Amino acid sequence: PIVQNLQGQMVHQAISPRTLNAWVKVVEEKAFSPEVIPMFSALSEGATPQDLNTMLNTVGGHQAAMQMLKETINEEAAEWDRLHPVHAGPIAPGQMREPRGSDIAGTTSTLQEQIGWMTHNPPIPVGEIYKRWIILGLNKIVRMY
Ligand SMILES: Cc1ccc(NC(=O)NCCSCc2ccc(CN(C)C)o2)cc1Cl
Ligand SMILES: [Cl-]
Ligand SMILES: [Zn+2]
Ligand SMILES: [Zn+2]
Repeated sequence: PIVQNLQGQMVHQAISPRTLNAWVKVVEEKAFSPEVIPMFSALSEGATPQDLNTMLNTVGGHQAAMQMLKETINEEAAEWDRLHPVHAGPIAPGQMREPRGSDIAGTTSTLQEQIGWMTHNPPIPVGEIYKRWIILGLNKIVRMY
């Protein structure tokens, strides 16, 4: 995740193993319950897309639900691309590129790119956008029970 230190410096840290442990244990108990969503949010403050994928990777023990979640993510990514069809290059040299859907979902962007977006002034909040997609997916599943 990205944390803000006392001088206002944004600092990246790898995801905590204790956070992953808690997430797995949560999901063991509340997998198809509405509580899984606020628990996911509670455990992903400042998360990068890479962090979120690491979290999802740890609970990949149920195809039907994870398959549903991945389908929702792909749907939301396609929708992003429809609203933001990316350009061949950035506006000028030195500028970051605008993220595609797969950049937001962390499959075609590097951690360094994610950090660059998230620590931009103001932030290009790719972790929060991805979180929204994941939450839409989790909501589908709890309805799917
Ligand atoms: C969102 C999410 C929620 C949960 C999980 N994992 C798990 O549920 N593992 C335990 C498996 S339950 C077993 C199960 C399969 C089907 C049914 C219900 N049928 C009888 C309708 O009952 C992963 C994600 Cl990604
Ligand atoms: Cl990376
Ligand atoms: Zn452009
Ligand atoms: Zn800028």
